[PDB]
Amino acid sequence: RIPLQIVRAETELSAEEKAFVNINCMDPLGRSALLIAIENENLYVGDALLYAIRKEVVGAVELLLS
Amino acid sequence: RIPLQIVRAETELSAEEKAFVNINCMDPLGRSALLIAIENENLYVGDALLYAIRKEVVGAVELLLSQFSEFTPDITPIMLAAHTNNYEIIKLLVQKRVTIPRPHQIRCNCVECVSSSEVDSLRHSRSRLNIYKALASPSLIALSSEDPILTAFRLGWELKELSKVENEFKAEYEELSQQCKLFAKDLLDQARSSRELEIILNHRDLAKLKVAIKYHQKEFVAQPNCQQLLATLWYDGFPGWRRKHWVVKLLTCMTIGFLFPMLSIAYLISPRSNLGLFIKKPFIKFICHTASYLTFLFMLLLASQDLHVQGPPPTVVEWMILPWVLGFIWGEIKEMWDGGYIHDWWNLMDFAMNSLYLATISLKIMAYVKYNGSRPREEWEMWHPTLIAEALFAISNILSSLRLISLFTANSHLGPLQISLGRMLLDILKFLFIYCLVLLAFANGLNQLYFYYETRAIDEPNNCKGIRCEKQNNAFSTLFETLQSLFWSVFGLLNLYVTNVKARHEFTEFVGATMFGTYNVISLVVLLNMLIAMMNNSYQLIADHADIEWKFARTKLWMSYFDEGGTLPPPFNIINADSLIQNQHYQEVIRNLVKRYVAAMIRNSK
Amino acid sequence: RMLLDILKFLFIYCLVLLAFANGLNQLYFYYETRAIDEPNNCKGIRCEKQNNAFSTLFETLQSLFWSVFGLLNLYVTNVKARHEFTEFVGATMFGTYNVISLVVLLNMLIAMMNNSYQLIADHADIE
Amino acid sequence: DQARSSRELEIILNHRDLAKLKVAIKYHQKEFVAQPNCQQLLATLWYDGFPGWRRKHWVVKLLTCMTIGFLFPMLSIAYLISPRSNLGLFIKKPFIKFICHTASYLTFLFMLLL
Amino acid sequence: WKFARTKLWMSYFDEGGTLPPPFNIINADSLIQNQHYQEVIRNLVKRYVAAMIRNSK
Ligand SMILES: Cn1c(=O)n(CCCO)c(=O)c2c1nc(Oc1cccc(OC(F)(F)F)c1)n2Cc1ccc(Cl)cc1
Ligand SMILES: Cn1c(=O)n(CCCO)c(=O)c2c1nc(Oc1cccc(OC(F)(F)F)c1)n2Cc1ccc(Cl)cc1
Repeated sequence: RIPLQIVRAETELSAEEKAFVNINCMDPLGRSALLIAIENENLYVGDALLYAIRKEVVGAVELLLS
Repeated sequence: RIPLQIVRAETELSAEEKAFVNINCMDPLGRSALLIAIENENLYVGDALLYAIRKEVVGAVELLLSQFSEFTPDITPIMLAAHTNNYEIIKLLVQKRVTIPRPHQIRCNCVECVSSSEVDSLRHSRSRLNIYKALASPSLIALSSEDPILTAFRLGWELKELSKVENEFKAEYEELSQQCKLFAKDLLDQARSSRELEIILNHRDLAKLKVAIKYHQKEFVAQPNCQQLLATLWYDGFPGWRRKHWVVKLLTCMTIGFLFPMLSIAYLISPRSNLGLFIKKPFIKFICHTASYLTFLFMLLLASQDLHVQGPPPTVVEWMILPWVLGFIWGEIKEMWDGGYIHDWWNLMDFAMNSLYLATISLKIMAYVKYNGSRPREEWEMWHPTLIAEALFAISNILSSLRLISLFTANSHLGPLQISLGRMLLDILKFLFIYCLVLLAFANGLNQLYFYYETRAIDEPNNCKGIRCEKQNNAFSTLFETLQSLFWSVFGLLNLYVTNVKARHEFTEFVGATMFGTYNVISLVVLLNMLIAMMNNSYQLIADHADIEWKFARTKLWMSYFDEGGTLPPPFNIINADSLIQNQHYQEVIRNLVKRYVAAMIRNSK
Repeated sequence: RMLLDILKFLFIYCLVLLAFANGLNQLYFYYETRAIDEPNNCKGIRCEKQNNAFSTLFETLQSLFWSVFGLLNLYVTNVKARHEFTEFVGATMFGTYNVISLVVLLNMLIAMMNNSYQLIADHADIE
Repeated sequence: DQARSSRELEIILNHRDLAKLKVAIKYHQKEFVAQPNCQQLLATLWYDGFPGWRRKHWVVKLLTCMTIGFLFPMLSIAYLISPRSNLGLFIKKPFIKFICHTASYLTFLFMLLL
Repeated sequence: WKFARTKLWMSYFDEGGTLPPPFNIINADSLIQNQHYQEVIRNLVKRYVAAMIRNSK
């Protein structure tokens, strides 16, 4: 058989952080809090402006003044 | 009328359960309660996990902790999760202990590779195809693989070799192989710097590019960033050979061409000097190897500018060619010794043009001894050694200069042609197999009618017989002569009066002219327009991949001048301390590549 | 615009022409006669009876050019001191030249011009 | 396309001897025939005595085909003097019958060239 | 091509012309067989209808 197991596994620091302690909750896909609040138009930043410019303009005016 | 009535009707046990007693109420379409609660995400199970894995992941985590099926009795949850190619479901299922049955091998004849394909042979083939469709998943290779690039190479190879052995199902194995080949390339597209592009190509010297070449990964090679890296090792001493003008390129290439005996006398008397290192850069080595082959062919054109000697001594030019010939015979011994060889169609023209030179020297020596004196050439026998050596020399002079066509892949304009014209040749060779049947049939028919009227070489004017005469005669009197007569009529070089006979019989001459005419119709109006019709369709399907195949071929032409073995042209040819850090950096690069490729493929699923 | 893809095809045909001219002249230059030994005191392939077709390189190139159009007769393969092994080899080299040039390299040019003209007729009104 | 086993693929093709494949051929059902599972079943009746004639090399195929071609008058003299023997049954497999019929037609045309 | 090769194959399956031309001139089960076919057809039609209804997306 071919045993399948996750090679080069990720880190999963805590479980209380799974339901949003650290506010910079990087998920398996590297989606922090702001990335989820930008992908869903719910209105440390890093480069969250590039993720807003690439979808639409509602929060782009918000991240441009904060 | 046609009375319509439900044949092989189903059963409807109760009416109370029509509005949901039995909780396992199978509807007409075999949809139980859980199937309806899964298709509608409302949040005895049987195989309801396979119906959840195949749509989405909300309740898949729920069913993972708690007959008529639409799935074959061999599909495993992990196999179907790999068929669907969803990253989050395959991850959830691989966190636990799941396995996949390893397929034995292409040509397996063990106890169960024969006793399973002799019971069903349908379930076996289907199970094998489903296993290979699960293994060839870009998401099951991303996670659960030490290096996903070598696994993709091996899988593409195994699946390409399986579409040939498995005569049927040839359409699914090629799409699986093209799915692996497209995954191994879309992972190299995610390199952001050049420091992490030389880590991938040098893993375990471009030691991974060679493994890509030996697996025919034409898309991994020919990737823009992989070619922009090879073009810097090629022009090792020409920084910016792409900004120059075509005249400054031509006059700089010809300047290196006219200096090949000087750059080559160094590296023999100064292997570690300034001038001695200038013929180790691959581009200069190329220009010196192809300006040494143009001195061997310009010297073959001079061998025609004292002919009654039965066995003559070698001439000046035949003394000035022998080093080239010996170097070519030697340099082809090593290459077929450092390996197997016949897959390169240029190694047959190169193995036959060196046997003819051997047969030429083996016959001009036999004729130097054993032959003393000089009699007129007008009365030599036809099988005279001096007449056969001078024929083999010309037969090999043709092949020596037909070899300059392999040098076309190096050019951006004539390379894609030479590569696209050589792929239109494998469909000509199978068309020149249909024409042989027609040639042989009509030659049999035309010789069966004309062999009674065969005259002699003396009864004919100028004492000459055959079709290479000024007045062609005896065209269909022998089979070996009928075949040549019918070959030379494709080009219009056979005159019609060869249909007549002396004792003029006007019924057999007409039948013999009608057989020749129907041959002409079949070969020059039917079988010749069909060849154009096929070449038109075969060239349209080729011009799509014409730029990837050319780059794959030019990469192999480049990689042959990167080593040090055959550095010197044929005329002068005969005169674990780091193995873990090198393996640890590759794993970090692979981690980053897989992460950003997954991120780029999830977002793009819209 | 169909002419820039012909000029790069008339570069492949030059290699074939040169290779086969080299091969056909290496075999036939011993039997070069004079302009007087021949009828009507005339030598070459522009004669009524063509002769000395493969005796010079400059003459072999013209002989192989004029065979694309069928204007070179087959009896130019013979020689006076008839050697039936060299005449057959010289006829077989001429025959393989004819196959490569008139059945292979000439249908390929049509196959390319068909594909090059379909991609051109789209922009034919803007150009 | 929905047959899951080979036991229920020979029930369909043998209904009323491949008695339904012949009805498909006589109606020009070019897609019912040429279905991968219908051809994978015919390729095992064709190579009736060559289990795995698809794993072999092309040279081992050629030299095994010409070996049967050069034995067509011996395999055919049996089945006439031994119709129920070991060697007499070797020319009832369809592939060997084919190789013997096309190596007997190549002896009639080589005799016409003579 | 496969339709033509199938007809070329089916011509060597019988026993009539087994021997090449040179030597050429020298209801008990009919109801179970019909009942199994009906079950196979029932299953095929069921799963084809299922795979065709779902596929309409
Ligand atoms: C096969 N064939 C042939 O062999 N001969 C040689 C016999 C003389 O030696 C012929 O003259 C000959 C011939 N087919 C012939 O008619 C064709 C009709 C249509 C197409 C075609 O094909 C193509 F379009 F031309 F390519 C050919 N004709 C001409 C002919 C002669 C007499 C009579 Cl009554 C009627 C027609
Ligand atoms: C290259 N070549 C050649 O040069 N000569 C001249 C020699 C006489 O001087 C030939 O007669 C000659 C020849 N190829 C020949 O068979 C072909 C088969 C298939 C295609 C083809 O190509 C095309 F479809 F026709 F275009 C040619 N034949 C005919 C022949 C002659 C003797 C024998 Cl045993 C077998 C075949």
